Amino acid sequence: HTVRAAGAVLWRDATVEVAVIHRPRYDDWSLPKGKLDQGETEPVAAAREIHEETGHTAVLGRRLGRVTYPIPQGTKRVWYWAAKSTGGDFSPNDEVDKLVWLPVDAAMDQLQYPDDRKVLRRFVKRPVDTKTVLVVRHGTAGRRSRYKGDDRKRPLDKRGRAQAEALVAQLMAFGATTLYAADRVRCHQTIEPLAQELDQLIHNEPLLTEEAYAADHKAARKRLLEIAGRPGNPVICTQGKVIPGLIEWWCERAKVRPETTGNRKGSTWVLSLSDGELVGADYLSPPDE
Ligand SMILES: [Mg+2]
Ligand SMILES: [Mg+2]
Ligand SMILES: [Mg+2]
Repeated sequence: HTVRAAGAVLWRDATVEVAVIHRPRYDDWSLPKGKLDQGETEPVAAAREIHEETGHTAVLGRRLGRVTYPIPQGTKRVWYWAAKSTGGDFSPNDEVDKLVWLPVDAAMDQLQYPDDRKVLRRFVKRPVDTKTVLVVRHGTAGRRSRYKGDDRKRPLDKRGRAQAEALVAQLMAFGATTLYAADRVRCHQTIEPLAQELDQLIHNEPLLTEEAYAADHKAARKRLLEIAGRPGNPVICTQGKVIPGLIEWWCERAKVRPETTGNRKGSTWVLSLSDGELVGADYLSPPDE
């Protein structure tokens, strides 16, 4: 088996301080992480584990890489995020008995595992006070038909409806506040469960269908940057042919390396921006993968 886990560098203002935890099971100093519970995706598991271990709520930002090691059960795979504390404070729990807030240099010395230190080096390499654009490929929606129009009305299938419900907690982990969808039923439907959770309208985006993208790709780019520039953390749901065109373009101009790549239905690209520049592009699997 591969056990799936998630962790973070939890940080707050003043340079910046990060949280290092102490665990009595091993008498060690490390970054918060834990295992995914049933039906959870990594971002959710990170936020939960940060709250359980540290007492802090937080909003995830840039992904900071992956750590993999053997365990009795097989292999543990831990994905890490940068996480801005949004409040709270620590008190001892069974897993974690002490927590210290340390500037990065002092954290680096406090952390006993080389793999943690590597994560913290990734954290400091780029800005961490970022805003976030969440580009989502619509969920599964059955078969393309022979009628012209790119099936404007074709709905999510059962699996896709489930993928949409699963996205809510995942997108909320990144502080999603505003909703945008290409002018296709299946794109809207994929973020309607989030819309219900936030109680918010979805802005329709005819410039971001595959049709419009091909006819005027420059209009789509311009619109994406417009959406990105507004306050808040926008969710933009679009189609398969649009996404790589836009992401690959934006990564190449910003000199951003995506550590993973894909484009499955119900996947999310977490785009981190600092000062309006892209500093990260993180591909997340569909929640039922
Ligand atoms: Mg833990
Ligand atoms: Mg834990
Ligand atoms: Mg746990």
